[PDB]
Formats: sequence, structure tokens, C-alpha cells
Amino acid sequence: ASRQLVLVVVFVALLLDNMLFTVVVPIVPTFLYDMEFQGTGFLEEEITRVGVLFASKAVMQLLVNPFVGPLTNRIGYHIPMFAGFVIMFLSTVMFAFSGTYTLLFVARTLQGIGSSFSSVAGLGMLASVYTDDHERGRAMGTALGGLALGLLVGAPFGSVMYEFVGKSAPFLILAFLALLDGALQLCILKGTPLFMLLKDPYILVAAGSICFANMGVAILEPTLPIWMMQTMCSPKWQLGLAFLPASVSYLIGTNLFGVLANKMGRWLCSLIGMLVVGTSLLCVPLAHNIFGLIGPNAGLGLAIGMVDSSMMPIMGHLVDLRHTSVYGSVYAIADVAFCMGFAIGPSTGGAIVKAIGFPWLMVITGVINIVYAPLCYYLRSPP
Amino acid sequence: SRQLVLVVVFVALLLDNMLFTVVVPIVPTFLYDITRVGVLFASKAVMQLLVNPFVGPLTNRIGYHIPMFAGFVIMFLSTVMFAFSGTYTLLFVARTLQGIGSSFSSVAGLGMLASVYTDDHERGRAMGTALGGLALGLLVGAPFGSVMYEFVGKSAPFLILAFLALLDGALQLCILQPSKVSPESAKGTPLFMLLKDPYILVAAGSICFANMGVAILEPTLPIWMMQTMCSPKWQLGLAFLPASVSYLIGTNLFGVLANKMGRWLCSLIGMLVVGTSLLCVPLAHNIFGLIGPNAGLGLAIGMVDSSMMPIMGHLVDLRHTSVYGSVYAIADVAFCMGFAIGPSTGGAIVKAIGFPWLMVITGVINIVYAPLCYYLRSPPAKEE
Ligand SMILES: COC(=O)[C@H]1[C@H]2C[C@@H]3c4[nH]c5cc(OC)ccc5c4CCN3C[C@H]2C[C@@H](OC(=O)c2cc(OC)c(OC)c(OC)c2)[C@@H]1OC
Ligand SMILES: C[C@H](N)Cc1ccccc1
Repeated sequence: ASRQLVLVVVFVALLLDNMLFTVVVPIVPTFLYDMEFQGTGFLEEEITRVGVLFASKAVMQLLVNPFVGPLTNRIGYHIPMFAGFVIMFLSTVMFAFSGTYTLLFVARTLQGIGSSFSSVAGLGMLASVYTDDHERGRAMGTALGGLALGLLVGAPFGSVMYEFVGKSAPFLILAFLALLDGALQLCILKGTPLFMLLKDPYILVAAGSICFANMGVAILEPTLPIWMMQTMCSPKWQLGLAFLPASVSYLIGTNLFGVLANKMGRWLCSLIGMLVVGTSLLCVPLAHNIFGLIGPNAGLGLAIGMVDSSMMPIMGHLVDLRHTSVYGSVYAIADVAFCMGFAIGPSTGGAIVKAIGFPWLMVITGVINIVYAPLCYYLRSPP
Repeated sequence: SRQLVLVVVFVALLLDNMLFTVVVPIVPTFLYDITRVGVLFASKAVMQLLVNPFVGPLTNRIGYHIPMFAGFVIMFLSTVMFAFSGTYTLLFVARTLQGIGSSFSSVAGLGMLASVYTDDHERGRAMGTALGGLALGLLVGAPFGSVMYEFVGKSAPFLILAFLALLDGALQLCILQPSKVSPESAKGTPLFMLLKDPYILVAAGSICFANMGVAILEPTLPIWMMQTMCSPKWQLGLAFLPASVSYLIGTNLFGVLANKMGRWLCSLIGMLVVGTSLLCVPLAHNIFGLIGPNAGLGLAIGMVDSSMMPIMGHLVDLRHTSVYGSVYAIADVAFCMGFAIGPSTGGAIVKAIGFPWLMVITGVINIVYAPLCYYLRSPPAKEE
């Protein structure tokens, strides 16, 4: 038993969860196309079902999140964290062996439940082990940065491994990685609830801005590979690689603007990020080849990095100024924004792409971001 | 012969707008020996706005030479009337005459530049350099009048402008040859049909909104500076210098980049930047804090102007017949509406609701209107 082991376990758990999220982007549409049969343009019939499939994780996470915390209070943190590995292993095995649309729905729902349990239990365990109030910041920083490395090699790893080795390869590799995390875990050893924190407009504005800045990438996942196969005729292994700018630019932007945003005001960073997101989403559906997406996607990643680096300290300051704040207060509010975005984006986006064209959806999202952008002026100098 | 026409329009806009800004140092102090003075300055925008619809249709039947020569004559008469008049009612009329001359010169010159230059990119370059000349006139005019009123007298700068206008008229007579009435063979679209085109309306609205955003901020800033910052008198003019300098740089630099980057993207980014700059202007607590937002405002306005001037001729070439008088009359009306509305009602609006809410409203309007420039990406052509 040691303090570093819990850090390594939480690191591997969050990495596996985000990797399993991001590796299902270029495999589900390709798998659904290959079973039926560049190719044909029948994917518009199934775009609604593919959109509804991606929202299952967000909906299940939003449902099961309120019940986790009292459960961790009652029976501790180690037992609920172990359930996350079991559910993630079951989901990753069912993904590899699934052949029909029904099983992938169950896989996504199970992944949502396991992700919620693993995240809450791991953060609680890290808070419990470290009790110095200054090393806790470094530990939380490393654990949350584990999401970035997990995000970076997740999306262009299923696409590359799909066309060369097989469809059961990446899921089996993730399963073997998840099994190693459980082996390490075996050798181990209050104020202002969330519904009151969403009753003041200063926090609702920030949460909505985070959600609307992340919806641009939330609704770009299920609809971009189908668009690529329909119009640009790219090979099946470049669909994942078309998302690499959205990760690398996001990491660069979050580093630079976490360093630099305090000098020029956080609200200005948020406003410029939302405007850049809107312009990039507008410029996305004009490309006629794969190389035309290296610019708009990079801008989208940079702008989302701007918003996500300038908004979290604002929420922390707002919670400290007017309420009683704990270690996980900012995390809970941010999680609802991401989950709400991933649950509302794809489900409506599929219906919009069926009813009207794909470019109109991007235009709508860009207009929404631009219109919401002026409202960040409220966040300066809160009382 | 196509290069020298740019020189004629360059000098014509340089001299006409120079008289626009030279008056401001010299008239408010001279009458003393606020609303009365402000309504004087807005007479040019109002009268030039009305004469514009009667200039566009006239250009088909007369040509682009007679209106420009008439504008030169009216400008010379206005500057001579300024140089000798010594009362309020004799200074109102000269401003009205200068407005008429400015309307003639702007519409005729931009139409002639559009007709001489046919390629879209090469026309964008010329319109960029002409707007650069206008910006240089605006920048140079005020200190010129202030220095030669402090040191030499009142009647000196107007007489010097009269001599320069005579030289411009000599150059015009040598180059343009304004001696006969030449009717254009093409019968252009009527001015009421062009207003039913959504794209022309979008372009005119973008120009009007950006210019209104600057035109409200121009007269209503010194009062706020006095009431909050407590700054001396000599910093008032220096506050707005970055806007003029950045506008000159932007209008000389973005005419080249608008074609490469895309007109709609340049206009969108300009409107967003002008909205953010106006939104951040009311937050400064000293003179040094207004350097950034004013420069951003000038750059954004240069972006919008250089992007949306050639777009009018492009739309008229794509959809309607190739006669460029009426569309640039519409563009000049969009230019002049902001200055017509700003000085007259800015004090009333500020006393009614407050300066920061005015800035917030203008910025939010620009930001919301910014998405509508996407519609100018590729307008459909007319049926063959
Ligand atoms: C699924 O992706 C995620 O799940 C993460 C990202 C969401 C989003 C995203 N998805 C993509 C999927 C792609 O596939 C093709 C490609 C590109 C992207 C991008 C680019 C843009 N990107 C941003 C990522 C943000 C991550 O969240 C945090 O970094 C974070 C940090 C904190 O510390 C301050 C928190 O505490 C307050 C916190 O609270 C909940 C969250 C978030 O969750 C961990
Ligand atoms: C030429 C612009 N419509 C007016 C302006 C622009 C920039 C600065 C000051 C004034």
C-alpha cells in the first residue's frame, strides 16, 4: 500500500474510460456500413439511430450520478471503484464481439454506468489518501491530465487498427489494459449540494457556456465520419486521424491560455473562445478533401481549450465567494455540462441531419455559440 | 489610363474628408469668442444622405466626369465660404454645401473606379487604396487645423485647402476631360429593384452597423472621459488617434488579403472584433486603457469596409446589369447614416440610459449581425 498506487490506478482508469469513449467514433459507422455491403449513400436512413446510440452513455451517467455519493459514504470507496473495472471490462468485451445494433446500445449504457462509478470513487479515494492540501492539487492535476493523453490517442487508434488488424483488436487491447488496473487495485490498503449551486445565475451562465462550447465537438463525432464517407471518399483509416487536430490544438490551447488568461481577464478569453468555436464550426462543412479539415478542427480545439481554461477557475471563485466549497465542487458542475452536452447534442443532431442538410446543423451550432458569446460579460466582477 | 483614375479619386476623397475633420478644432472654440454645435456637425451627413438617391440614376445619363467636377466646384465654394464666414447661420450653409459635394464625389468616384477596373481582385486593391486615402485625410485634417489656428489664424487652413482644391481641379481637367455628356449604353437597374436583393441589403446593413458603432463612440467619449477619468483637454484628441491609425493600416493591408481569405470571413471577423472592442471600451479607468480597443475598432472597420465595398460591384455583376452607380449610392448612404445619427442624438441617448449600456447595445448588435455575413459566400447567378 502506498500513496502513488492510488494515483496510478485513477490514472489508468480515467485513461481507459476516455479511450473507450473516443475509440468508438470511426468503428460504429464503418461497422454498420460493412454489414450491409466509394460506396452507397444509404447512411442517411441510419444517421438518426447512430445519433441516438451515442447519447446513451450521457443519459445513463446523468441518471446514476446522484446515487453514487451516498453509496460511497455507506460502504467506502474501494468496493464501488472495483465495480467500474468490471463494468468497463464487460462493455469492452461486448463491443468486440457484438454484431448487431442492439448489443452496442447495451455496451454504451454499461460504459456510462462504469464511468460514473469509476470517476466518483477514484476522486474520493485520491482525496482520502492525500491530506496535505497542497500535494492534493498536484495529484488532481496529474489525474485530470490523464484524460488528455487518453483523448489524444483514442480516436485515431480505432480507425488505424480497424483496417489493418481487425475489428476485435482495439477493444481486446483496452480490455487487457483494464484487467491490469484491477490487479493493481487488489493490492490497496460537506456543504452546498449541487442542486443549490445551480440556483444562482452566475454559475448557470458558466455551465451553459462550457456546455455550448463543448457541443461543437459533441455533435461532430457521430455526423462527421458519415459525411466523410459520403462526400470526400477518404479511406477508412483516415476517419480517426481527421480528429487529431481537435486534440493536439486543444492541449496546446489549454496550456497556453491557462498560463496567459489571468493577465487579460477570464471573461474575454471565454468570449473569444466561443466566437472562434462559432467561426470554426461555420467553416467546417466547406471542405472538399481531408486536408481542408486541419484548419477548422484546429480552431475548434483551440477555442474549446480557451473556454475550458478560462471558465473552471471562474466557477471555483464563484463557489468560494458565495457558498461553502469542497475539493469536488467544481468537478460536479463541470461534469453536468459535459454530460448534458453529450446527451442533447447527438440525439437532436441526427434528426436535424435527416430533416435538413448536414451543413445547416453546423451553421445552427455556430450561430448558437455566437449568440451566447455576449452573455459572458455578466461574469466579470461578481458580487 | 486606368492608373491615373485612381489618383484622381485618391486626391478627391483626401481633400473632401480633410475638410470634414479640420472644422472640429476651429468651430466650437470660435463661436464661444453643446447641442447647437453638435447639430451643425451632423448637417453634412443628413443632406448628403438625401442627395444620394438623386445621384445614382443621374450617373447613367451624364457619366462619371460631370458629377466629379461638380463635386470639386462645390467643395471649393464651401471652403471659401468657411474661410470668410463669421457667424452661425453662415457656417451651417457651408457645411450643407460640403455635404452635397462629398456625396457627388464619393458616388461618382467609386462608380468610376468600379467601371474602369473589371477584375474582382484588381478592383478590390483599388478600392482599398482609395479608402486608405480617405483614412489619411481623416487622420491629417484635425491637427492641421488646430496648429494653423493656434499659430496663424482662422482663415489660413481654408485658404490652403482652396489652393489644393484648385490644383486637384487642374489635375481633373487634364486627366478626366469633363467637357461632354456621355451616356452609358447599359441601362442599369432601378434603385428600388436593388433594394429587393437580400445580399445588397446584408452588405449595406453590415457597413451601416460598423460605421454606426464608431460614429456613436466618436462624439460621446470626451464627456465620459471628463466625468470619470478626469483628464486634461489635450488628451481628448489623442485618445482617438489609434482608431484612425489602425483604420489606415487595415484599409491599406486587408484589400489584398480579402480576396485570398474570403470576403465573408473578413467581414465576419471584422464585425466580431468591432463588437468586442466596443464592448470592452467602457471598462477603462485611465487614458492608457483605451489604446487597445480603439485600435481593434479601427482594424475591424477597415476589415469590414475593404471586404464589403467590392462585394457590391461583384453582386451587381453576378445578378443584375453592369452599371455601378446605384449600388454605390446605397453604400454611401450606409456610410453616412452613422454620422447622421451619432452627433445629434448621442448626448440625448447618453443622458437617457447611460454610456456603458449604449456601448453594450452597439456591440451586441454587431455580434448578432455577424453570422448573417455567411450568406455572401456564393450568391446564385442570374438565369442565362
Ligand atoms: C470525450 O472527451 C472527454 O470526455 C474530455 C474532452 C471533451 C472534448 C472533446 N471530446 C473529443 C472527442 C474526440 O473524439 C473524436 C475528439 C476531440 C474531442 C474533444 C475536444 C475537446 N474536449 C475537451 C475534453 C475535456 C475533458 O474534461 C476535462 O478536461 C476536465 C478537466 C477538469 O479539471 C479542470 C475538470 O474538473 C473541473 C473536469 O470536470 C468534469 C473536466 C473531457 O472529459 C474528461
Ligand atoms: C471611415 C470610417 N467610416 C470612419 C472611421 C473609421 C475609423 C476611425 C474613425 C472613423
